[PDB]
Amino acid sequence: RECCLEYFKGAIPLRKLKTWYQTSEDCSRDAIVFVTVQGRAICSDPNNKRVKNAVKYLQSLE
Repeated sequence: RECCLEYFKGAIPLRKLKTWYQTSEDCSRDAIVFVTVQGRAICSDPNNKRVKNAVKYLQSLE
């Protein structure tokens, strides 16, 4: 369940996000969902460099 159909090819504000997770393994399309400070989420290609960079960043916050 909870799937991404399309990703956000816009720009990412690393200080705006609060978390991330990977959508269910059931989904035809894999995506990384970031969650912003205001509860909203961004569907992101896990193969985009800036996405992999957003992930790296976050994790270092812990």
